Amino acid sequence: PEMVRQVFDVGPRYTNLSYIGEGAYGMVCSAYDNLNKVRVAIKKISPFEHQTYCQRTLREIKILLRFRHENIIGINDIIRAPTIEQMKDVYIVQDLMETDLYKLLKTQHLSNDHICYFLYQILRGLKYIHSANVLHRDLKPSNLLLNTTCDLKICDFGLARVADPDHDHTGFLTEYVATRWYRAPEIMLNSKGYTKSIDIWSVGCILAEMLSNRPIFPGKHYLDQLNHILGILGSPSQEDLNCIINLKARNYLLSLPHKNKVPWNRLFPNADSKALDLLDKMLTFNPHKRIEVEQALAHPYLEQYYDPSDEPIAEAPFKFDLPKEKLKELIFEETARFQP
Ligand SMILES: [N-]=[N+]=NC[C@H]1O[C@@H](n2c(Br)nc3c(N)ncnc32)[C@H](O)[C@@H]1O
Repeated sequence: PEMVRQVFDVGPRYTNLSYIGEGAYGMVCSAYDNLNKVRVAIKKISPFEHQTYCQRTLREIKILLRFRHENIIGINDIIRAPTIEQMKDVYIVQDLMETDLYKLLKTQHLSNDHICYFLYQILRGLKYIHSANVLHRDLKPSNLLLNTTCDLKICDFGLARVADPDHDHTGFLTEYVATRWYRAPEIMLNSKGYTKSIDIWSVGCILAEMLSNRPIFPGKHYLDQLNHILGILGSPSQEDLNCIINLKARNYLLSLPHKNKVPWNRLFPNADSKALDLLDKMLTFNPHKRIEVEQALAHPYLEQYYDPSDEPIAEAPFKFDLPKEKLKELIFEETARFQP
């Protein structure tokens, strides 16, 4: 098998490999697709030793194979051994994307037109995801891929879940949903992250980050995150507190000194006022008052792009959400369509 930086066993269809990046149990390379005569991205995944890894791998594969949308990364092919016994790794082949929003924001200032276009594409993809009754649950710049013409595709559904609002409530300081900086305040207070509003919060954080090239709520650790959120939004209203029945959560908030809201236009003096209005509606403390994806698409900031007839929804929503060996068998089965 061809080697990179580690076995990268993808031939003969895919050749001329170039290292792109790595992970805890995989590696990403670019490669030439000899059938389609174009270069592609290939992700090597080696999840079989660990149950949790098998879970995330199965979620990613099952969701992406079922979704078909311009703003969601597709799976073009899956490479693996012909038998379960011989299967040690799985390679997911995808469209080759020039960069991601994390990398881009490290060195590039976005024009207002780019911010608007990117946000439109994120929400368009998210509308489809939510219409399938699915929560992405880890939206952040590194999970937004971009090609050389700024087409944006949402990736990494390994942490996704089927929405379950009737079972969202939980206690204080227990939950661990999303990546820290993109995590909604309620995750720390009383939410398991089983409602669509969790994703809208993350999009708001991404919007803020596009406006300034710095994360808006840069918590230094899990417990610090709420400090940053409240430091900008200010103290929640009585009405918003009244919505939190859990006493540990409500009393924590009541114990804090009063904090004033910091106006968005002071944080972002160069920003389009319509962007800031939308930002405020996504970064609303009360998840019940928080703007929903279809409302966000219809906001004046996005008027140049908005067209509900060209913002498709899923044909077939997911209706509902085991040892690593069953999981391996399921991954083997889910990937069979691509054999030989
Ligand atoms: N592990 N992982 N490696 C992370 C690197 O792979 C990059 N990457 C991913 Br994930 N998918 C990609 C794709 N379809 N095309 C190009 N680069 C990609 C990503 O931007 C990051 O740089």
